[PDB]
Amino acid sequence: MKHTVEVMIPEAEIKARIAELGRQITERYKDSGSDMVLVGLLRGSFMFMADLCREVQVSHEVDFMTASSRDLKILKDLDEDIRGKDVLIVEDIIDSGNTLSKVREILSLREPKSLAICTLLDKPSRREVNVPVEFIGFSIPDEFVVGYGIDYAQRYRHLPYIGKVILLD
Amino acid sequence: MKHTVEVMIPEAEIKARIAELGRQITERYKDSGSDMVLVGLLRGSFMFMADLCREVQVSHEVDFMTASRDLKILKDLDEDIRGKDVLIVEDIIDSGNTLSKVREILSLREPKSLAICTLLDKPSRREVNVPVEFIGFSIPDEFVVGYGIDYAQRYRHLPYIGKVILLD
Amino acid sequence: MKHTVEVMIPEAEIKARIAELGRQITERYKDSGSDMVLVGLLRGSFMFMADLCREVQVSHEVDFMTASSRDLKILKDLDEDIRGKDVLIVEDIIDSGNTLSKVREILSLREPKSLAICTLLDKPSRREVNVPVEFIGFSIPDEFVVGYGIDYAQRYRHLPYIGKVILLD
Amino acid sequence: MKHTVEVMIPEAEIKARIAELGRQITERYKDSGSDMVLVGLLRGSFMFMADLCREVQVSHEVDFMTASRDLKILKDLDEDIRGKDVLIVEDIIDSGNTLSKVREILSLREPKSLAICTLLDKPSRREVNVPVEFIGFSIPDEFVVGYGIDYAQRYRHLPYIGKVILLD
Ligand SMILES: [Mg+2]
Ligand SMILES: [Mg+2]
Ligand SMILES: [Mg+2]
Ligand SMILES: [Mg+2]
Repeated sequence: MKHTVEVMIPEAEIKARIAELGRQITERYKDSGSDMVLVGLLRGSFMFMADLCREVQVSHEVDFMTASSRDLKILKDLDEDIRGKDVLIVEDIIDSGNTLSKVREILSLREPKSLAICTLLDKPSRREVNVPVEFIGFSIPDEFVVGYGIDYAQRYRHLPYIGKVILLD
Repeated sequence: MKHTVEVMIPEAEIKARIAELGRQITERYKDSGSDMVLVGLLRGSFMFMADLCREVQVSHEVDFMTASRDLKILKDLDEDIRGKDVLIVEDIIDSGNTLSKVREILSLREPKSLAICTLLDKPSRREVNVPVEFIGFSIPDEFVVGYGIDYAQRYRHLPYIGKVILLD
Repeated sequence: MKHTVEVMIPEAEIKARIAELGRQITERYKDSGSDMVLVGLLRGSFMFMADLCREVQVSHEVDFMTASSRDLKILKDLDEDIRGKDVLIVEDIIDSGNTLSKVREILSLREPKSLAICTLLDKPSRREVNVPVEFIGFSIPDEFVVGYGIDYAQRYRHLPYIGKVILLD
Repeated sequence: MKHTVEVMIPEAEIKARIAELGRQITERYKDSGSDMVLVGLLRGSFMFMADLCREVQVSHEVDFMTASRDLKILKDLDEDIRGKDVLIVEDIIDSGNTLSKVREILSLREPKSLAICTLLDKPSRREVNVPVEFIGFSIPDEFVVGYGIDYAQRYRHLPYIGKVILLD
C-alpha cells in the first residue's frame, strides 16, 4: 500500500483510439447481415463497453456475463442467445488470458455465427494461454495500471484515463 | 388442468432400484482413487440426489447447478471438477438437449471422468444422442410427476412416481 | 485434520423424528387454504428437504436459494413467488443464525402469507442473532457434526446419519 | 414493429446534464469520509453508470446487480455496502416498483446512506412512491430508446435519447 496514481494514457487518447476501433469493428461487420451482440465481462469492461458500443456503427445488442477469476465458472450468464449471431467479447484488459480463453470456449458451444475479442489494453508479455484477440486498443508493458474499469483496492475504477500506480516507499 | 394422479412407480420399487444403482456406481468408482462429485441439476433432482448419494459407498462431494433457445447457466457449481470423477444426476431424461450441453460445458473443465445417472428415462423422446451411463427406470412417454418432477407447481414432493390423468 | 467419524444420531432416529415434524407441519398448515412452499437453503438442506417434504401432507411447492455465509448476499434466488403464500424455510442446522435471520428479512419483504423456519439440528448455545425457529428436529450441544447435508473438508455430506468428527492427535 | 427513431434528447445535452449531476453528487458526498459505492442496475444502466461515475469527484467503487410478480435478485452485489454511502444508479424510473424493492433489500444491509440517481424520470408513470434524489431529465411518457434503453434488442447503444415513432 501507500501510493500515488499518475496519468499513463490520457482520456483524449483513449477516446480517439476507441473511435478508431469503432470504425474497424464497423468496417468488419457492416455486411454480415446477421444479428450482432457485444458481450462484456463484468466488472472491468462496463466503461470500455459503454464507450465502444457507441462507436460501433452496426445495429447490435449489448450484454454482459461474469466469470470466476482454479476452475472457471459462470457467475452470471448472458440474457441474449448468441446462436447464429456475430459475437464480440469486449474486455478492458488481457494479460494471462486464461479466463478469457475458457469464456470463449463456453460461448462457442452455443454456436454463434462468429466469435471475436476486443480489448482496450493488452499485456502480451503476461500471456499464459494462446488466445485469439482480434482488436486491441493499446499494447502495453506489464505496468501497474488502474482506471477505465480497472481498480486497485476498490479505487480508481472510475478514472477516465489509464493510470499508473506508484508504490511509495 | 382438471385431472387425477395415479401411482406409476411405487415408492418401494424406487427405493430398491436406487439401492441397486447405488451398488453399480460404487462398484464402478470404488478404485478410482480420485476425488468424486455428484452434480445434480436443480430443481428436479434434489430428491433423487438426496437418496442416490446415500447409496453411493465412495467418499464424494455433492453439488448442484441449474441451467436454462441457447442453453445458459443460471447457477454454476461451487466445486471445481478438474481431474475429478463427475456424475451428473438427473430426475429424468427425455429430449436430452439441455443435459447434452451441460455435459459439454463441464467437460471443458477437464474432469477425470464424466457420466450421467438418471432416475427416469424416456428413450422415445430423445432428440440429442447423449451417453447416459446409469438408469433407474426406462418408461414410456407417460405424464409423470413426483420425486422432484412437478406439474402446475404440484406433486414435486410425492415419494413415488405418479401418472397424471387428464379429465375430459 | 486426521480424524474419525462416529454415529451421533442414527438414520432410523432421524427418519422417525422427521416423520414427526412432518405431522406437526401438516397439522399446522392443513387448513390454511393458501399455496405453500418449502424453501431450502443450498447446499446443506438438500437431503433434509428431500425427506421432510415427503412427510408434509399438504400440497406445496419446493424451492431453493443460496445465500453468502460480512454482508449477506443472494447467490441464487427463488424461482417461485412467495407473496401471499405460506413459506417454510428449511435448514439443516442453525447455530449463530445470522444468515438465516437476514434471509428471513429479505423474504418477508415479498409479503408472504406467513413465514416459518424448520431446522433439523439446533445449537442454541451458538446463537448470535435472536431468530424465531418454529420447528426443530434435534437440539444438540455444540458438537463437531457432519452428515445429512453437513460436510467437513468436502466429505461426509452424503452420510445418512448425523456423525461426530473425532480429531485424532 | 414498423417504426422510426428520432432524437429526443441529443447527446450533448445528456453529457452536459451528467456533468452537472456529477457536481451535485460530489458536493453532496465530498465530506462524508466513508467509503462510497455506486450501484448500477443491469442491463439498462451500464452506459449512464460509465459516464456518471467519471463525473463523481469522490473516491468510490462501482458495482452492479440485476433484479427481476415477486421481485427477485438475479445477480447480487460483489461489494458489501454496510456502513457505506450507496448511490443506486438507473437509466430510467417510471412505475418504480422494482427500484422500490431493490432499495428495501439493500437497506437491510445497513448502509451509511441510500440514494437513487436516474438519467430519465417519467413522473406520470409512478405506481410506488419512491425517493429519487438525483434526476437528469424529467420527461413525458414518450417511447424512448438509447443510452442503455432498448426496443426489440435495438438502440441500446445509441449515444443520445431517442423517440420511437410507430408507423401505421
Ligand atoms: Mg476484463
Ligand atoms: Mg431433470
Ligand atoms: Mg443450512
Ligand atoms: Mg432501469
